[PDB]
Amino acid sequence: AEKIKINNNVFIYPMPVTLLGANVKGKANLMALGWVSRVNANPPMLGVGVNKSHYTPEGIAENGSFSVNFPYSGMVKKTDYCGLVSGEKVDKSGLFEVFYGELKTAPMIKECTLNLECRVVETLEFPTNYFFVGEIIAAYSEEQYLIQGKPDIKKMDPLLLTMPDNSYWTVGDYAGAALKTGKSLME
Amino acid sequence: AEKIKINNNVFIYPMPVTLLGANVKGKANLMALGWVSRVNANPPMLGVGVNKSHYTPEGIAENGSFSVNFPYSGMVKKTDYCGLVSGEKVDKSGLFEVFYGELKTAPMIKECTLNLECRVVETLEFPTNYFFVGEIIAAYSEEQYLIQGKPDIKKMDPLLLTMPDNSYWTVGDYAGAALKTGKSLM
Ligand SMILES: Cc1cc2nc3c(=O)[nH]c(=O)nc-3n(C[C@H](O)[C@H](O)[C@H](O)COP(=O)(O)O)c2cc1C
Ligand SMILES: Cc1cc2nc3c(=O)[nH]c(=O)nc-3n(C[C@H](O)[C@H](O)[C@H](O)COP(=O)(O)O)c2cc1C
Repeated sequence: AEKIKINNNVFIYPMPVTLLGANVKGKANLMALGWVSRVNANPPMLGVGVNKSHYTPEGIAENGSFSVNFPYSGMVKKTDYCGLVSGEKVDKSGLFEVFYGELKTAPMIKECTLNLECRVVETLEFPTNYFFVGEIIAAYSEEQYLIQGKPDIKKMDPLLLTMPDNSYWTVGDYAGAALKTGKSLME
Repeated sequence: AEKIKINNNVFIYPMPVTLLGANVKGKANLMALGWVSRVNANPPMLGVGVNKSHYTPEGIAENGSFSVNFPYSGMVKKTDYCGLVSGEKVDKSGLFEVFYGELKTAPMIKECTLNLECRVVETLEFPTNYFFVGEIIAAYSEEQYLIQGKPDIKKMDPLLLTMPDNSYWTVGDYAGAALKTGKSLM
């Protein structure tokens, strides 16, 4: 099969599905977020991609903090709703049970399986988006999501996202041991 | 029940599974990469998070270019191999069939399902990792991975990753229409 040139506007296959929390004018906001990735190993840093058109960036700029929150699959609707409406027009502070942590100002979602509380280290600006690089200063889960002290993805049952087809997916079958199977081909 | 604090070195659940391609000293190199995200809508830009201890950043730094390649699930072994061995000591240029694009500087993998050829726009440095921001200037797939010229993830069959438990996963079942199912709560 020959290689075909396609539209340059391609998204990652798949994206994760997260809820991004920020205080904006003292009130908790949440937006749906798929543009999240680790950036730095030590200290542990992630980055978050946010359109300049959204309400959320004002809050992240104000507070220098944000959270990354992982819903389970049964929260699909509330999650999607947070990616359909803006905090500019619609109060999203009441949709979830909100808790705060050490940074005081990054609102986190009680119902989410995992919450990463982040301190803005650097705000990167690109033509249509900010990418807020944050240090993970505290991480929260619950015992029922952990195996040997660490998050277990099957317990979490997180969502996945694909655009512009606009689909949600869940995690499928185990597919091998990472940093392991490749050793089979070594030396 | 109650929230409990766990260790701060937390990865995204799950990560994507990608092969990062660069020329180093005129020779193709590939590493496994889960630290990638889109960073700008228009023009299309992604960012890649790369340890300073790796061989690949030397190549991206030389060339001002790199590629992002999506293996399908049957490629797990060679993919993990690329995440274990460094081009510093082990030549990885022959592991896969390599093709180049418009830039002629960023090596892409024929066997992969989707190849993104990227021009570095901005390079950031953090204490242990570079963060290279690239513009997607060319994107390559095959008819067999496409619906109306658009990648279909089930045809692609890409790998997912979780760490530090170090598990690969594939994609599961359709779970709803994004930017749609949530319309009910309005
Ligand atoms: C599943 C999903 C993922 C999304 N991911 C992002 C993203 O990564 N970055 C972004 O800027 N917008 C993203 N959006 C769109 C925003 O969440 C949406 O416009 C939201 O209403 C912004 O909220 P706000 O105005 O209160 O900040 C996503 C939407 C959906 C439904
Ligand atoms: C599946 C998996 C994902 C990985 N993701 C990243 C990553 O996102 N960033 C990074 O710096 N290293 C990552 N690594 C580690 C590098 O891929 C690995 O150290 C590789 O051997 C580097 O090779 P190089 O020295 O030729 O660049 C990953 C490893 C595995 C197996």
